[PDB]
Amino acid sequence: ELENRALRQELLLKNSELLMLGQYKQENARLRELLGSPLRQDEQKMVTQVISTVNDPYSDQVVIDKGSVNGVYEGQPVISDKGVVGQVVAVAKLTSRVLLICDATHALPIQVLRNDIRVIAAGNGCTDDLQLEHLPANTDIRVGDVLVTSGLGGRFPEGYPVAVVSSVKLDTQRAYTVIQARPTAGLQRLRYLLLLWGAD
Amino acid sequence: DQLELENRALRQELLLKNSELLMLGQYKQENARLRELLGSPLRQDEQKMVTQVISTVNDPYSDQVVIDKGSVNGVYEGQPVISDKGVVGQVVAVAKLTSRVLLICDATHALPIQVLRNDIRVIAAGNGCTDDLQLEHLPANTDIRVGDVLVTSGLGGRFPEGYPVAVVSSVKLDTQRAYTVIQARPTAGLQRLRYLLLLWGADRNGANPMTPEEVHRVANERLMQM
Ligand SMILES: [Cl-]
Ligand SMILES: [Cl-]
Repeated sequence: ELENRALRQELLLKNSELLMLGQYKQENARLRELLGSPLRQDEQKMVTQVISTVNDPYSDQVVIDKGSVNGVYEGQPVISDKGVVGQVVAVAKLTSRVLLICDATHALPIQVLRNDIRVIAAGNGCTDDLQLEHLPANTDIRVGDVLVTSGLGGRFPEGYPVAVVSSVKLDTQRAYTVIQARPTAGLQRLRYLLLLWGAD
Repeated sequence: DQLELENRALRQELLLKNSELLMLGQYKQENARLRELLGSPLRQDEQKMVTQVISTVNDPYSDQVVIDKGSVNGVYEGQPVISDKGVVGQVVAVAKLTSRVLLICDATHALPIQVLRNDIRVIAAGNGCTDDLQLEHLPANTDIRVGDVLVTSGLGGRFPEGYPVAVVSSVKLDTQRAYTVIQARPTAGLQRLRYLLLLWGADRNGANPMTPEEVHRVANERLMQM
């Protein structure tokens, strides 16, 4: 079982990153004090496993092994190690269905890490990248830009990675920029996910 | 068969730690923005409260934003909003938990300012947020110069005195109409707003409006801690 130590060393490698995170979180708390703002509070998190995909050919959903008896709620965010995966759309008592962010009925408010541009990112089917709202011609948004949740829908906590801009194209005829972004989370062959609750 | 059981615990541990590290990029930028706002040159008797723009009012005819503070937080109509670099605008409509803010580059926004160099006082009006501010037409014999720094005069009873507003960007004599046309570039960024400070001024209950000299000295004091 080489997998035991492969996991152990990947965990060891996270330490310098985790220490750096600690410093950022402490500084953030100091800054929010000085500016009279309430401190950030950690989310509560719960590991969940994908049982199956919904074999609906027109919707991209998976079933997870947690439900109302575990406190799952409609609209609750779901993430993986690499980023946002989706949200809970239907809760049974032991299981729940999660709509994936690349589903065409899924839309998420996001922000560009680099320069704070805010825009909705909508799914277009999990065969394609996410589609941002059309932006003005002179918008400074770049392939490679990291898109994180803005929280402005009151649904997702602000700051989790969603996607990396993959395409920025000017439509000279119609005078706007067309932007697509590729999710950072793997959205195929899912196993373990995290449900998040904001603190109360 | 605890060996496999241990590796599921390890993978779960790794999932949780990775989910923590996902926040790193956000904290880097967030701490940066908050540290900038901390540079705001406030006076001792002045209170501040950070607030977040939670959207821009979709209107091609008005440059307004919505912020995440309201009457519950002590926000009042006509209250200034600032960045560390300049006046951003003022609260025009207060709800319970949110408020609407008029940016100083909106055509319906004007505020009285004072030239730092020589104490000249004049109204600076917005001309739409694609353009610089417009000073009101002045006599041809006005010594205002490109590069002059404009700060709040407080003459409207709205804005604490001596805070940066703009830098004069164009001075042009229209010899036919016989006045000086002057534009000024706001010193605060007015695009892609995120964090701002709501500002409460010090109480001056019966006090007379500040003299040009007092405003100049307050302005220089603010600029010394920048
Ligand atoms: Cl949201
Ligand atoms: Cl005023």
